[PDB]
Amino acid sequence: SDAEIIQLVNAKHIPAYKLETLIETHERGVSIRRQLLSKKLSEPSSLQYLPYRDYNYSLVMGACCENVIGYMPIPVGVAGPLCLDEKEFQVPMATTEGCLVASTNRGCRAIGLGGGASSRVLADGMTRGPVVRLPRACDSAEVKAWLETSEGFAVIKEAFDSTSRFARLQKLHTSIAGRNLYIRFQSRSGDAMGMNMISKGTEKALSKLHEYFPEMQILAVSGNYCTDKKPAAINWIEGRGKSVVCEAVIPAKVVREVLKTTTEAMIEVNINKNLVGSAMAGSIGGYNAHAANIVTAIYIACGQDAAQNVGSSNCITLMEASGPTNEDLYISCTMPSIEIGTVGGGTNLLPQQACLQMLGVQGACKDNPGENARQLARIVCGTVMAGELSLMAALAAG
Amino acid sequence: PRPNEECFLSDAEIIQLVNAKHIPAYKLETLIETHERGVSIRRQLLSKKLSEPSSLQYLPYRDYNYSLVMGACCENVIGYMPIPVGVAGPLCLDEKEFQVPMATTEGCLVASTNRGCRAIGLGGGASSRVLADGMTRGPVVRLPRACDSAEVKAWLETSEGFAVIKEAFDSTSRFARLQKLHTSIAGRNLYIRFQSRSGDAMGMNMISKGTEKALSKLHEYFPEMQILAVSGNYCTDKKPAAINWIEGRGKSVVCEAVIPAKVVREVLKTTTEAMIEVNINKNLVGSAMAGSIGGYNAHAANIVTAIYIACGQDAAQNVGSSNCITLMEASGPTNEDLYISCTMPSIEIGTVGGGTNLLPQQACLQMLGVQGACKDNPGENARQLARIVCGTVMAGELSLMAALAAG
Amino acid sequence: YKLETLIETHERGVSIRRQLLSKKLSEPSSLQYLPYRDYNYSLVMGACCENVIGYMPIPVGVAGPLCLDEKEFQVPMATTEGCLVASTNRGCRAIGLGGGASSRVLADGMTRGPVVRLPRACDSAEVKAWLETSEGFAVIKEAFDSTSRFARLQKLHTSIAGRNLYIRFQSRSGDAMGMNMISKGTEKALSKLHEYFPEMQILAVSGNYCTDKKPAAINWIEGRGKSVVCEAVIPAKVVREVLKTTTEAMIEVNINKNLVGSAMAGSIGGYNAHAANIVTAIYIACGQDAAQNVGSSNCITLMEASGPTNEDLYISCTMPSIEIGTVGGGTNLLPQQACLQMLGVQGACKDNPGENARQLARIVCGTVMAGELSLMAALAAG
Amino acid sequence: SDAEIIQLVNAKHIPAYKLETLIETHERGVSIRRQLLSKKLSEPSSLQYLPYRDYNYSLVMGACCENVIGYMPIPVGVAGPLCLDEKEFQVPMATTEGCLVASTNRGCRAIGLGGGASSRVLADGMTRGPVVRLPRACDSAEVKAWLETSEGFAVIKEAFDSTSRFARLQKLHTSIAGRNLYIRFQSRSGDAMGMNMISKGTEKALSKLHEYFPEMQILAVSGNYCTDKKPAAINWIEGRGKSVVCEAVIPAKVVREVLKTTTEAMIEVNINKNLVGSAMAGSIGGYNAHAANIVTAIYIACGQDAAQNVGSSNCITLMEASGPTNEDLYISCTMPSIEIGTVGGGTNLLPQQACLQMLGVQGACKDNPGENARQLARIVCGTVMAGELSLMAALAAG
Ligand SMILES: CC(C)c1nc(N(C)S(C)(=O)=O)nc(-c2ccc(F)cc2)c1CC[C@@H](O)C[C@@H](O)CC(=O)O
Ligand SMILES: CC(C)c1nc(N(C)S(C)(=O)=O)nc(-c2ccc(F)cc2)c1CC[C@@H](O)C[C@@H](O)CC(=O)O
Ligand SMILES: CC(C)c1nc(N(C)S(C)(=O)=O)nc(-c2ccc(F)cc2)c1CC[C@@H](O)C[C@@H](O)CC(=O)O
Ligand SMILES: CC(C)c1nc(N(C)S(C)(=O)=O)nc(-c2ccc(F)cc2)c1CC[C@@H](O)C[C@@H](O)CC(=O)O
Ligand SMILES: Nc1ncnc2c1ncn2[C@@H]1O[C@H](COP(=O)(O)OP(=O)(O)O)[C@@H](O)[C@H]1O
Ligand SMILES: Nc1ncnc2c1ncn2[C@@H]1O[C@H](COP(=O)(O)OP(=O)(O)O)[C@@H](O)[C@H]1O
Ligand SMILES: Nc1ncnc2c1ncn2[C@@H]1O[C@H](COP(=O)(O)OP(=O)(O)O)[C@@H](O)[C@H]1O
Repeated sequence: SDAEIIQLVNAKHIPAYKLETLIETHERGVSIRRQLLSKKLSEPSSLQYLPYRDYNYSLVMGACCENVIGYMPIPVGVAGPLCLDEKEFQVPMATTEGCLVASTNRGCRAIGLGGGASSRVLADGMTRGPVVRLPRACDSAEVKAWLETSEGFAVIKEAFDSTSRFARLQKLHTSIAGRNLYIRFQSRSGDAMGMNMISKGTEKALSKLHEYFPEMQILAVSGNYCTDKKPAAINWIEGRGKSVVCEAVIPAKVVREVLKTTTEAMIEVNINKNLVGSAMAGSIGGYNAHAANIVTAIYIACGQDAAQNVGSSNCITLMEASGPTNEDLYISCTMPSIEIGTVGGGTNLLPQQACLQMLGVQGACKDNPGENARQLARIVCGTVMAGELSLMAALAAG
Repeated sequence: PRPNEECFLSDAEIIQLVNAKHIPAYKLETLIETHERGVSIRRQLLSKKLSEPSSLQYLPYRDYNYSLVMGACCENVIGYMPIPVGVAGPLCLDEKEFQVPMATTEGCLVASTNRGCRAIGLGGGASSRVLADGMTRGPVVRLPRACDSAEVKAWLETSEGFAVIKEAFDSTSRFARLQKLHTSIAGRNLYIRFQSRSGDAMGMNMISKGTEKALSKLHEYFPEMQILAVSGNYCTDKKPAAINWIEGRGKSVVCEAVIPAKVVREVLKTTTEAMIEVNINKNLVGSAMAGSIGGYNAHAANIVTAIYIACGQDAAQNVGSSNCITLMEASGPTNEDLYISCTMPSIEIGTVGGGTNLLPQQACLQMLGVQGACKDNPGENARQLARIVCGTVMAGELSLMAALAAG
Repeated sequence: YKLETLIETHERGVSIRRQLLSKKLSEPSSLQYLPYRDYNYSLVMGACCENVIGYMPIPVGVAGPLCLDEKEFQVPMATTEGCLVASTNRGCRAIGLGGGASSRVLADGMTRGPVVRLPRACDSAEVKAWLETSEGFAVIKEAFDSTSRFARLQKLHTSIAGRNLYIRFQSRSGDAMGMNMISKGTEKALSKLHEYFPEMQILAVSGNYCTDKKPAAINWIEGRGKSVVCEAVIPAKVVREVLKTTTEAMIEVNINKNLVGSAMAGSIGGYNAHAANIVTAIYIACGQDAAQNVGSSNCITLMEASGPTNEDLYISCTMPSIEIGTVGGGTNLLPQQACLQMLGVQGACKDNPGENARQLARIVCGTVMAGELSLMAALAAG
Repeated sequence: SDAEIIQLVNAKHIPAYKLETLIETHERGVSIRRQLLSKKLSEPSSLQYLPYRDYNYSLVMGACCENVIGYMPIPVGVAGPLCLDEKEFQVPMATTEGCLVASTNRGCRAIGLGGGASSRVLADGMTRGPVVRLPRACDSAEVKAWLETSEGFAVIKEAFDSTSRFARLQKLHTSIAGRNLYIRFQSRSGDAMGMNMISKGTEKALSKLHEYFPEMQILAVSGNYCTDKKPAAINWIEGRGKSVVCEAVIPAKVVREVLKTTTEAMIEVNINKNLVGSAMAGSIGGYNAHAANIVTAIYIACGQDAAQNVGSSNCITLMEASGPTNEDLYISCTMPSIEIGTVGGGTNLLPQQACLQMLGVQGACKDNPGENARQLARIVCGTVMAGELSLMAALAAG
């Protein structure tokens, strides 16, 4: 009985968050936690409109969230078709911002009428940047030099790669700050975003390094040199996750008819807003109009870590006069740090798997590991370009 | 399936009609009785275009209030995405207790934040202050020459020129109160940063309306001025920028607490000394080595994002809203207690408008006691929400830093 | 270093200091080619340098005439980089043939950004709010301005980091670069603030929030010292004949190097080709603090197609933080005063203080634009 | 004859700079240029105090400066001894800032009394970052991938390495912006700062690349991706020229007696000024008190390119409690991008060679090429640390 389970908890016997570790069902656990919580609110009827029934909590519990009191529905709209690399995509966008999906759809239209967009993945590798300390700067310098010898690296790479199937440690980037040493480990991770995997590899690699340098202190597995979820020039300059570039040419006629402006006006707005304005504002990596809007909408729809829009949104949007008469619009978007995955985390949930299926990238790519994640990154970059096209045209037209 | 001329009806018939008269899918809301069937039909149309027609099987869409969404929050709707909502608390802040809703799919985040809240509560709670409040829009205009743009800048800096602009700006809404103007010249280009409070609304739309009218007025004084774009990226909205870090955008907030040494050992499993050492070398030195502007924290974006999604905020705004510098130092008689503070200069937030107009997110705002407009004191609900965000970020910083220091 | 505190002649003290030093060198004959004789050490001693062992001669070249704001300037440039003066001179030529350049000073105010601490963040917030009120500012201004006839406090920009409070004081300073003057005003203003908030601890008169001699977005965004903009239009014919290239090629190089390249490199304020070269050469020649080229060099160079045929080159250079002065420091020495006289800006402008320093800042911006023009043409031609 | 040269030049409109080729002696050509110039000044007697006589213009002409009208004397002071890596240095500083030499000397004293400082060169390599363009982003991506293959690199390295003896192409860091491709070439350069040498190598390497990709357009030999003389995160994160770290421990007694403060006060000032203050100001690389002051003074004295203090001054100064009682001051300075040389440019002049000799690093190192330049970089970092120590103490003291 609910009432007596509530009475049993209000006897200080069970901590509110320890409900599923007792109640014979998930949804009922959620229901009781809600009742307990309501008594603590200045307005006990607050949760009335927060849904919770008929949701598959099995996949959520012990994997995606804790102290669950329900779920938050985010409207999902569709933008497309997105003509990219000779394929057509119907892009799911979870958002509460009016006109965003419509504007992106218009961008997609202009691209399709232009013969489509092309994209390339330039680099792939998630990172973790721990910070270690030596007794002296002279010692940290010795460690840095050691890590730079082919033998020292092979040893570290062996330890790193030995923690998982996908741990393939690439180049190692190090930076010294006195006796501190920041080490940026970079590795592919199949179709997973890879933070957990890279962390495991990093911990074992640091153990191995410790055998060679017993005086080394592991201060933190993350010394903010990754850099994860904080703006940083290092991600912009070296990339993090997937580095992608996309491009398209919009015929003058399409710019006039679909976008309601001219190539010349677009170019002038892009230079003075996305380049000069961002420069005047002191931006590192924010040379675009609204890439974060598109990245965020797709991330939420596809079960990505939305907090990662911080670095994933880095983007430089470039526009140029093209064609016989210099009236056609050449556009490109370069995104050096798209942190994305199609396996793990929120991608394990069914509704988000549905959005990934819609794009044909759900789960692991059996025949070619990482291909689904790479495809998703290309789709993001292409949709960002469609969004940039549309909003820039609107700003150009006034 | 009836012939098209004969063709409220049958699904297959609407589809056959749609295909034939080539009606775009998004116009379905204005062609079908219920909203739900509108999406149902769009889903069916879409499924035929997918390499795997059964893709949408697990994407929910039934029994959702689309009335509030249509023509306001989203277009081409094919359903909704459920994000798990967890609760962290109580958060003892400014002598009140908050139960904080967090929408996320990252395991252990809610649990970790809850631990942080616990440590704070056992320490006597946290205190916070709103330092500044004002959303911005930074349009770019052009004059024929740099000499002319300089003239405009100087004019905008005279008390009379400003009053004129402020009058035009303020005439657009009750809450539109032009605070100040920061201008910057790049040759003949002139970037003008308009800043104004906006009641309890995040305020982008309102500030934009005010900016357009103010630019019209400015145009009367300088007919040769060309309005290149209502946003010249000088706001700066949704892109990382030093200007938001240095001047603030939306709400600037600071939060602080002192964690007793005993609580650091027992709840956080570490020492004040270890925490301090990790904070300095990760949040300060590490962020400096990585070339960060505004990212002097461990994971403020995780907390900001989770609360934003739960409360109907614009999640894309976590880009600048997440700016934060986390500081830690020895406190107390024995210098063994942990003093901690989080300073967030640019929290873009609102409790009225946008996604906050939807019922499920209004529920999360009600849970915090900040839903909608504050009748008695306009903007107070939005300011309270910003303080809550900064306080929860501090709880999250406390917990994650402890785990990093510890093992 | 106490030699001129004892001995009679300055030149002798230097000879002796050299002798003493000589004993400690692994090559005592090294000082052989370091000059020291016949130099006026009187002005240097106790003002510009200590432990003096001589002087370092830097070649001074001349670029000009620089046609700026309907005047012509012969610009002195101290440098050891070959072709720099020649390249800048070519830039000046192109500008002169284009009808000259125009410039405007947009802002003027040196800064000092001390860091203070309160017991709690709640207290530092209280101090910030007090500082933003008209009465609070008036008293701090009253205190700041009482230290000098030239010190006039313009505004205050404050920033909180928990219980720390960074306060950026900004004030004009006549024709002086103004660091010393602003520091004096800041110390007195902080004393006054302390009377209102006794629990406040003055951690450092400079908390790096000024920001002096370190790259910082704050100087780029708010300006520091003099903010200046310069512009000119170069006729298509002049671009072809003097610069050996086309307007179209120049524009393409400027966008992809100065804008896109600097963006890819993660630059804050470095959207130019080589402004530091010009700033440094003029600073050394004119007795400025050369270490200040760090922020003084901030610059965004922009190029556009201009004219009826859209074949003429429009160019502009915007420099938000030129830290400069024509009185004090190295400007007190005769050789550098000679370079300032050459420009007609030596010493204080008695009638309107600040005018000589403002004129010098315009000259720097104009010369930087001449240098940008020439080097970009050379990069575009290839 | 003097006055007759004037009439001739004015009569044929012979450019002043051409005087060198005209006259015989260098000084007479300078004397005449001054006379010509004086007639054009609002105050003809302006040059009265600008020296020009008895200076060796032979080395300057056609190498260091043009349109010469004299020389500017900068006072040279000495700070030392600087106890670094078990050696003692007498450091020449050219400056007009009062108390700078005195303050730096005090810093040196505290270090000496602490048993000296230790330093290490972490990396060495000057750079040039040209920008090239391909017709499409898909093509620039192809070029990037090609440059990353071991065969493509070897080919480029061969072409680069063939322009000089010291040209040893280390690595390549590439970055795409749509159809633009920025390529950062990095190479050691013996004891020379290396800009000219690296530029030569870059031009030839770009020619070779053009043979493989005929559609590639070389937009500019420097696309600002080097980055030379402009502030940039890339130099901070990847280094440029010499990356150096220096450290020392100052006994508590020495901190009290020589520096007039406490270790605790120093530490508090360093954290809140050099770390937090610089962070609040939005600095990239400026986590120090006044490294630029020391870099500039030494650069001018030693014939370095003073405009390079822009990036050479990047520095992070760190302080912490050390010793048994935790009362001694540990200090370190890390400078990732010291652009320096002991051969070429202004180092070819005698007075500056004198300052380099004073340090024992003048010219090339026959047996260990680059050693003199590396030694000079360590000296700069060590002196910057002495300057940081002293000024921080005075700020801490009040
Ligand atoms: C529905 C959206 C796409 C959006 N749509 C439109 N349009 C008029 S539209 C539907 O035709 O594409 N306009 C703005 C808009 C943007 C800036 C502005 F000043 C006024 C209006 C935004 C606003 C977009 C906002 O999220 C980000 C934007 O602020 C970033 C920036 O440019 O700085
Ligand atoms: C559940 C979360 C809070 C999280 N929790 C924990 N814990 C062990 S916990 C549950 O005690 O708070 N640890 C990490 C973690 C962080 C860094 C690391 F190297 C390994 C693991 C993260 C990871 C959090 C991640 O999203 C952001 C993080 O990457 C930011 C950064 O510090 O750079
Ligand atoms: C005499 C000088 C002005 C100089 N002159 C010339 N010329 C060809 S010139 C005399 O005709 O103006 N070219 C370079 C030069 C510049 C970049 C290059 F890759 C190769 C050569 C420099 C070199 C310039 C150097 O100081 C700064 C420069 O590196 C800044 C940058 O553009 O990144
Ligand atoms: C003679 C010098 C070493 C110098 N010396 C001294 N001293 C008191 S001293 C001679 O004992 O070392 N003090 C300052 C000084 C510094 C900051 C201040 F607010 C007031 C005075 C400077 C000023 C130094 C200046 O060039 C750089 C400095 O501004 C960088 C910064 O700290 O931001
Ligand atoms: N509600 C919407 N949903 C999706 N796309 C939309 C929507 N409204 C406009 N668009 C986009 O804008 C384009 C045309 O816009 P417009 O000329 O305003 O006509 P309309 O809005 O009636 O379709 C469409 O082709 C489509 O890409
Ligand atoms: N599943 C969870 N949901 C919410 N909060 C949790 C959860 N697990 C732990 N916490 C938080 O972390 C704190 C630590 O609890 P636990 O890990 O059981 O260790 P301990 O028993 O040593 O306190 C709890 O007080 C609570 O605030
Ligand atoms: N040694 C120099 N000193 C000063 N200016 C020079 C020098 N050499 C060239 N210049 C400048 O550079 C421009 C180019 O002239 P020059 O070098 O003769 O080449 P060109 O044959 O292309 O005209 C001239 O306008 C002149 O002002």
